[PDB]
Amino acid sequence: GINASVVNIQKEIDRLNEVAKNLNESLIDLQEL
Amino acid sequence: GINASVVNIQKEIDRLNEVAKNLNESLIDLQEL
Amino acid sequence: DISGINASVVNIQKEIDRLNEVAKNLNESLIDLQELGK
Amino acid sequence: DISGINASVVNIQKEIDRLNEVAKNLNESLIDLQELGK
Ligand SMILES: [Cl-]
Repeated sequence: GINASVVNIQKEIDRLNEVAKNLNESLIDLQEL
Repeated sequence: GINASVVNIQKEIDRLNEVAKNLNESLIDLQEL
Repeated sequence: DISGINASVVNIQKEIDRLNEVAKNLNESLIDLQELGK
Repeated sequence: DISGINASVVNIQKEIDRLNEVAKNLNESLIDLQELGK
């Protein structure tokens, strides 16, 4: 119930953290240019 | 160069759009509860 | 506690709205970089 | 146009900051839902 949504939202927070991390890696690539 | 970062950022925008879409699906699951 | 579910729906909705605004801005930066790129 | 790369770095940095703030808020909503959940 609520637990199904807790699992699904946790997955999305994990996905969102990957977005931020990977954008940061691109920022370093660009900062260097 | 810039093209490598354009590809990598596009991938992250695609990932971010999945975050928003999937959170919205969980919101519907919760709104219904 | 049912007030609780409604509160979290409203809260998460606000975050989705902010994610959508981020995605719009990132798409704009992508265009900016393409203009440098080609 | 080099000003251009720097501008996009600053712009994307602002968006990463906003994503990090979203993630913090979503983590808080996750805790709220867990409190309903268990
Ligand atoms: Cl993924």
